[PDB]
Amino acid sequence: APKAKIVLVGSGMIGGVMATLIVQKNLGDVVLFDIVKNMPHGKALDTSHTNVMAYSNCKVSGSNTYDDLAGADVVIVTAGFTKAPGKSDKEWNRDDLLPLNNKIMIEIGGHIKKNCPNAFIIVVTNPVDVMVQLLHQHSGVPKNKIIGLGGVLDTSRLKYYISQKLNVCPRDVNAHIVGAHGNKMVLLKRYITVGGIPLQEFINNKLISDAELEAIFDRTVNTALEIVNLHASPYVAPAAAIIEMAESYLKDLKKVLICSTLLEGQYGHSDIFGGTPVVLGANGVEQVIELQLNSEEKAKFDEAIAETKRMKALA
Amino acid sequence: APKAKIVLVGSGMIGGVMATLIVQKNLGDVVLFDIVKNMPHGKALDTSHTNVMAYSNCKVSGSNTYDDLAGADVVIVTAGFTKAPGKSDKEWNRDDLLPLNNKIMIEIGGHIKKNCPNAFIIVVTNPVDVMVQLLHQHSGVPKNKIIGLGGVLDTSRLKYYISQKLNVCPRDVNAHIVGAHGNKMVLLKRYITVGGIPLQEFINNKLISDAELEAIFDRTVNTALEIVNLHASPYVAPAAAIIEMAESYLKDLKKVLICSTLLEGQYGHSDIFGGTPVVLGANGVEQVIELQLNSEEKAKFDEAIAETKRMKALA
Amino acid sequence: APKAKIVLVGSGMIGGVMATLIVQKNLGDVVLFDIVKNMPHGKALDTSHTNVMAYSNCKVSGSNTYDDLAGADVVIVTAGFTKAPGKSDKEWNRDDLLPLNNKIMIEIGGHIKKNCPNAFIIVVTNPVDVMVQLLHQHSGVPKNKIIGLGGVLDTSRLKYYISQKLNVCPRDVNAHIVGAHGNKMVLLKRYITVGGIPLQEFINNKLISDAELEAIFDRTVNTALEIVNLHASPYVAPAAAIIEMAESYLKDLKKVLICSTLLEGQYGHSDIFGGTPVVLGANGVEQVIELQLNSEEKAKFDEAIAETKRMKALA
Amino acid sequence: APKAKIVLVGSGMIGGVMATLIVQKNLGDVVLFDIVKNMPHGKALDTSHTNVMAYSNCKVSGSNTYDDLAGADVVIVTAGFTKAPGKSDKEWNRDDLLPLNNKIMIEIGGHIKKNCPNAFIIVVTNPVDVMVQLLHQHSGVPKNKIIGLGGVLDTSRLKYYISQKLNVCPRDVNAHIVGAHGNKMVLLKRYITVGGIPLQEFINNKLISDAELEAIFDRTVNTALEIVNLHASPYVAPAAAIIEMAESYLKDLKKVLICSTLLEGQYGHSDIFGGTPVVLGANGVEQVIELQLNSEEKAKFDEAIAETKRMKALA
Ligand SMILES: NC(=O)C1=CN([C@@H]2O[C@H](COP(=O)(O)OP(=O)(O)OC[C@H]3O[C@@H](n4cnc5c(N)ncnc54)[C@H](O)[C@@H]3O)[C@@H](O)[C@H]2O)C=CC1
Ligand SMILES: NC(=O)C1=CN([C@@H]2O[C@H](COP(=O)(O)OP(=O)(O)OC[C@H]3O[C@@H](n4cnc5c(N)ncnc54)[C@H](O)[C@@H]3O)[C@@H](O)[C@H]2O)C=CC1
Ligand SMILES: NC(=O)C1=CN([C@@H]2O[C@H](COP(=O)(O)OP(=O)(O)OC[C@H]3O[C@@H](n4cnc5c(N)ncnc54)[C@H](O)[C@@H]3O)[C@@H](O)[C@H]2O)C=CC1
Ligand SMILES: NC(=O)C1=CN([C@@H]2O[C@H](COP(=O)(O)OP(=O)(O)OC[C@H]3O[C@@H](n4cnc5c(N)ncnc54)[C@H](O)[C@@H]3O)[C@@H](O)[C@H]2O)C=CC1
Repeated sequence: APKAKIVLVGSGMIGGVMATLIVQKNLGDVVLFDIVKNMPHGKALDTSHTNVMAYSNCKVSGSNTYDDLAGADVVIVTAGFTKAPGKSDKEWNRDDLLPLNNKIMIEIGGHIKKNCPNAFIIVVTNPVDVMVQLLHQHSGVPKNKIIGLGGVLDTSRLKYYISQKLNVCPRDVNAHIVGAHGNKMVLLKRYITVGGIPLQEFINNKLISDAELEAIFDRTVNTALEIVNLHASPYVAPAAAIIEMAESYLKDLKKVLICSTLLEGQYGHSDIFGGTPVVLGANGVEQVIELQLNSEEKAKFDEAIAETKRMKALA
Repeated sequence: APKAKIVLVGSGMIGGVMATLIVQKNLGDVVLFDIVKNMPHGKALDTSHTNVMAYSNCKVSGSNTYDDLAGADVVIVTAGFTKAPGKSDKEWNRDDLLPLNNKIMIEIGGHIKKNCPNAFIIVVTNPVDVMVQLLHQHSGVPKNKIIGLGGVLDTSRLKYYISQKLNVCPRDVNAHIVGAHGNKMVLLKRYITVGGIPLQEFINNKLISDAELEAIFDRTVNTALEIVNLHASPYVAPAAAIIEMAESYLKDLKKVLICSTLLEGQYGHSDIFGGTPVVLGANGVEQVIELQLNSEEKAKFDEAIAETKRMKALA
Repeated sequence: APKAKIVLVGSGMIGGVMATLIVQKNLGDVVLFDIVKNMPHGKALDTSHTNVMAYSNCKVSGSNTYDDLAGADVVIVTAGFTKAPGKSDKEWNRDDLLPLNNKIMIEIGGHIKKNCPNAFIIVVTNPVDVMVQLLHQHSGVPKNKIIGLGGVLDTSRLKYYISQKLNVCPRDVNAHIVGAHGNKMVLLKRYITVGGIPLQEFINNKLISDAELEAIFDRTVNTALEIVNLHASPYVAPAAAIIEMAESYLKDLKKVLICSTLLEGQYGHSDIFGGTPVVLGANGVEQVIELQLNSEEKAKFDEAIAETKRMKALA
Repeated sequence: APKAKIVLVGSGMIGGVMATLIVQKNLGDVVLFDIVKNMPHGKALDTSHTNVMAYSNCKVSGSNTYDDLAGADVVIVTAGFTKAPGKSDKEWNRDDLLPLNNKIMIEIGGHIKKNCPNAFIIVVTNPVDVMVQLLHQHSGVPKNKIIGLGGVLDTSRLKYYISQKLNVCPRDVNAHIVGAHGNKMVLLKRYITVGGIPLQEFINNKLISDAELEAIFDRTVNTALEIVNLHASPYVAPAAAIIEMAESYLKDLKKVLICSTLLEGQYGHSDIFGGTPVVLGANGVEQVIELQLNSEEKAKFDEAIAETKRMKALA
C-alpha cells in the first residue's frame, strides 16, 4: 500500500503502547523491531487482533533484522536502557550508561542512512537532548527530519495538574516547558493560559494561589520519580505524546508542539539541540518558534543547555 | 434507554446539520420538531439511515407535536425567521421581526416549563442575546441551565483566518469575542494566542502585521454577510459550534466556551445576558469567567449590552 | 501537502454534506466545483470554519473553473438534475433528462482525461448505472479506477429497518442489493444476516415474520419516493455512503462494499456496469466479488441489467 | 458527575491497557484497584496525563481499599493468577489454582453485594466460564447484569487470520466460537461470512481452501500458547475485547457479541454459564441468542460444557 510504514526501533514498554495506539487510530503499518529474540513477534501478534475491535486495517509484524528499516516513512527510537544496573529507585538520574547508549544510537544511525534516509525520525532514548543530536550526526538526515520527545510529555503533566485544581477540561490549559527534558527543564509561569486567558487572572481571583503553583511546578519536574517510587514506570503518557507528534507529521495537521530540535541562533544558542515549540507537518519541522524570553528566563535556558553539553562530552 | 433525548425545536438548515453530527458522534436520540407538516419526518428518515455508515445507534424521529418535549435532556432552539420578508441581501440586520420572534420564544417557553423543566437549553434564534433572556423568563429554568450561541461561532472565524496566515493547525489559535453576537461584537486583540504564545510575538517578528489583523477583524464581523453575498447561507459552522456546546454538557468535558449567559455584576452589568467564557459540564454552566478587561475594552462591552437592551425594549 | 485533494464536481445538497463529513474526518483538502457562480465559495467558507470545532486541518475552497481538477486524487460527480422540470413528486422516475445528463458526463470526462487521468472516480448522477459507464468511456480511466454509488445506500435502508424491528445495532445487520440502483434493484433475502447469523433463524423463532420482511423490502425500494412525499429530499445518507467508499480508498481499508462496476462475465454479463460487492483499497477496485446466485435470483439480475441497457440507448 | 464510574478489580497487564483505552474513548472515570500496594497509584498517575493528548476528561485513580467499589456503574474483574507457579510455558492449561481463584471470586462477590449491587459486571479471570458463575452466586446480581469474556476475543483471532488470507478489512469477516473459552472452544465453520457472504462461496472459488481453514482453526485454538512461546503474553487484544463489551453497555449500542452467560435451556443446557451470542445494551444482557446448531455441532458444545462442570467441582 501507500499506507505509511512506521518502524518502532525498540519493542519494550513504550513500544507496546505506541503499537496499540497506532492500530486504534489506523495511522499505518507497524514494525516492532528489537534485539530480543521472538518477543516482538509475540507483542505484534497480540496487537494485530485489535484491528477487528477497532475497525482498522494496519499490519503489525515483529522483526529482529535491521534491514526491515527499508521503506520506512517514520522511525521511532526507544532502544537502550531505562535504569543504570546497580543504582536504587531513590537515586534515578543520568552519567555510566552514556557511552553505551551512544553506541546504540551510532549503530541505529548507520542502518537509517543505508535503508531509509528519507524517513522522519523521533528519538526517545534518554538523555534525549543528547541522544537525538548523536543520531542526527550518524544518520545523515536533514535537520527538519529529526526531533526528540520532551515538552509534549512534560507539559501534559503541568497542564493536567492545573486543570484538576481549576475544574476545567485538561486540554484547555496551555503551557510551555523548554530547554531540556530532565531535571533542568525550564517551566515558564508567564506563558500559562486557561481557555486562552492568562493564568495570572485566576491567581488575582484567588482560584489558584502562587504557592499552589510552586508545588505543582515541583511535582511536574519530579513526576517520573514519583511514578518509580509508587512501584510502577512511566510509559503510557510517553507513548501518547510520541503518537501525537507522529500523527501531526503523517496527517499534515501543523500542530504547535514543544520538541527537541537543532538550534541555529535561537535563545543565543547554536550547534546543539534543545526543547522549543515547533510546527510539525508534511515537510517535517516546518517552523521553529523562538519565545521572546526575558533575561531571568534566558538564564534558566542557559543552565539547561549547559547540562546537555556536559553529558554530550561524556558520551 | 437512559441514552440522552435531544429535541431540536426547529428543523430547518441548522437543524438538519445538527441531526447529522449527533448521529456521527452517537450523542443521543434525536427529535426534529417543526411547525411545517411532514418535512421533519422526511429529514429524520434520511438521517436515520446514516447509523449504519457511522456504527451508531441513535433514533431520529420527526414531530409536529409540542408535547414530544416530554423527557428531553437537551433542547436546542432554532425556530423563527432568518431574514425579514422584503429587505434585500445587502441590508441584512435586526428591528420588525422582533415582536414576532418574541411570540415564538414565549410559546416555546411555556411548553418547556410544562414538559421538560429540568432540561439544559441552548438558544440560537436571532438576535440571540435578546431571545435567550426572553426564553429564560418564560420557561422558568435555572440560570445555570440556559445559554445562547455566539462566541464559539464568531471566534471559530477569527481563529481560522489567523491560522491560514500563520500556517498552523486551526485549533492552535485561541481568541475571545465578547459582549454580544452581531455587529457590536467585541474582538479582544490582547487575548489572542498561537500555540499558547501571545500573538504580539508573531507581530514583532513580522509573521503577521497589525494591518493584516485589522482586515481579519473586519472580515470576522462581516462573515455572515460575506456568505449571504456569495449566494449561500451560514448553517454548517453554526451547527458544529452548537454541537460542541451540547457535547461538553452531555459528556461532562468542562470545556471553556464563550456563550451568552445571565450577567450578575460581571463587567459592571446585571439583569441582562451577554457573551463571556463559561465552563460547561454536567451541572450546566459550572462557572462564569469574567475577563479582567481594561477601560477601553469595557467601553466596547458597554456598547454591545446597550444594543441588546435597545432591541429587548422593541420585542 | 501530500494531503489528498478531493474535488466535488457538483456543489448542491449532496456536495454540501460530503464537504462537512470530509472535514469532520480530516480526510483531505476539498474543492466545491459548480457551474453556479459564487455559491460554491459561500458553502466552502461556511464549511472551512468547522476545522476549529473538529480539530482538523482541511482546506475547503470553491471553484467555477474546470482546470481546478488538476492534481485531484479523488473526483466525486453529483453534477446534473434531481427532478425532470414539469413532472410532479408522485410520478418521480427516469426517461427526457437522459441526453442532457449524457452531455454533462461527456463534458466532465473530457476535463478528467486532460487534468487528472490518474484520479479515482465515484459517479452519483442518476440514473447511476448508465452515467457511470458513459463517464468511464469519455474520461479514459482504467476500469479499476471508477465506480458508481448504489448498494451501500440501498442496503443502509434495508439493514436499518430490520435492526429497528430486532432491536440490535444497525451495523450488525448485513444484506445485499444488486444489479442496479433504482426500481429494479434486486433484494436478496437469502444473503441477510444478523450478528453474522442467517436471518432465517430469527424467522423460525418468530422474532420477525416473512410478511414483515416483504413490507420492509417494498419500503426499501420506495424509500427515495417516501422522503420526497414527506416534503423533503434524500441527501444525508447518500453523502455518508459516498464518503464511506472514498474513505476505504484513501485509507486502504479494503472494505467489502456494493458498488456499480464494469462486468466482464459475472452473472453472465459483459460490457455493462451493474451493482455487486467489490473490495476498495489503495489500488481502487481490488476485487470484484460474484455472488453464487440461483436461477430465480439470476432472472431478477437480468431484468435490472435490461433496464440499464434500455436507458443507455436513449442517452 | 453522572459520568460513569468504572472500577477495574485487578490492576495488572490487562488492567493497564483497559485504563488507557477508556481515556482514549472518554468512556468514564476509572479506578485501578489491586492488592499490591502503591502500584495502582503509579499506573493511574501515568495514565491520567493522557487526557491532554486525547482531549478527554476522565479521572484515573488508584485504590487499595475494597470500599471504593461504592457507586460503581461497571466492575471489571481480572484479579487472580496468570500461570500456576512451577509449571513451564510448554504445559500452560487449568487444575491447582482453582480453589485459590475460587477464594478471590468469593471475596470480591461479597464486596460487590455490599457496595454496588446494581453494577454491570464483566469477569475475565480464568477459567472464565467457571469463575463468572462463582461470582454470580456470591455477588447476588441479576442474571442479565453479569457476563464473562470469551468469544469476542477468540473470534477476533479467527476473523483476523481469514481477513489476511482473503485481503479484506478484518471487521468484514464475521464468525462464531461458542460453548467455552479454552481448549474445548467450538469453532463453527458453517457460520463464517465475508462481507456477509457465506465463506463456502470463497472455498468453491479456490480463494481459500478447506485445508488452509483447518490450519487457521488450530492456530485460533492455540493462539494464547503461541504468544507465550514467543516470549510475550496476551493482554492487548483481551483489553480491547472487554472495552468493546463495556462500551456497548454504557452507550446502549445493542451490539451482538459472543459472551459467557447463564444458560436456561439453550442448547439443552441449564444451571451453567457458556459462550453464546448475546445483545448488550443499557439493560445489560437484553437478549440471549440460541444458534440452531446441528447434532454434530451440539455434540461439540456438550464436550465444552462438560469440561466447565468438571473444573467447577474442583473449585
Ligand atoms: N524522552 C522522553 O520524554 C522519555 C524517554 N524515555 C526513555 O525511553 C527509553 C525507553 O523506555 P521504555 O520503553 O520504558 O524502555 P524498555 O527497556 O522497556 O525498552 C527498551 C527496549 O530497547 C531494546 N533495545 C536495546 N538495544 C536495541 C537495539 N539496538 N535495537 C532495538 N532495540 C534495542 C531492549 O531490548 C528493550 O526491549 C529509555 O531510554 C527511557 O529513559 C522514557 C520516558 C520519557
Ligand atoms: N446565534 C447564532 O450564532 C446564529 C443564529 N442563527 C439564527 O438561527 C435561526 C435559524 O437559522 P436557520 O436554521 O438557517 O433557519 P431556517 O429558517 O432554515 O429554520 C428555522 C425553522 O424554524 C421553524 N419554525 C418557525 N416557528 C416554529 C416553532 N414555533 N416551533 C418549531 N419550529 C418553528 C421554521 O418552519 C423553520 O423550518 C435564525 O433566527 C438565524 O438568524 C444563525 C446563525 C448563527
Ligand atoms: N446514485 C445514488 O445512490 C443517488 C444519486 N442521486 C443523484 O445525485 C445527483 C445530485 O443530487 P443532489 O445533490 O441532491 O442534486 P442538486 O441539484 O442539489 O445538486 C446538483 C448540482 O450540480 C450542478 N451542476 C450542473 N451541471 C454541472 C456541471 N457541469 N459541473 C458541476 N456542477 C454542475 C448544479 O448547479 C447543482 O448545484 C442527482 O442526479 C440525483 O438523482 C441522489 C441520491 C442517490
Ligand atoms: N477470559 C479471557 O478471554 C481471558 C482471561 N485472561 C485471564 O485474565 C486474568 C488477568 O490476566 P493479566 O492481567 O495478564 O494478569 P496479571 O497477573 O498481570 O494481573 C492480575 C492482577 O490481579 C491482582 N490481584 C490478586 N488478587 C486480587 C484481589 N483480591 N483484588 C484485586 N486484585 C487482585 C494481582 O496483584 C495482579 O496485579 C488471568 O486469570 C488470565 O488467565 C487472560 C486473557 C483472556
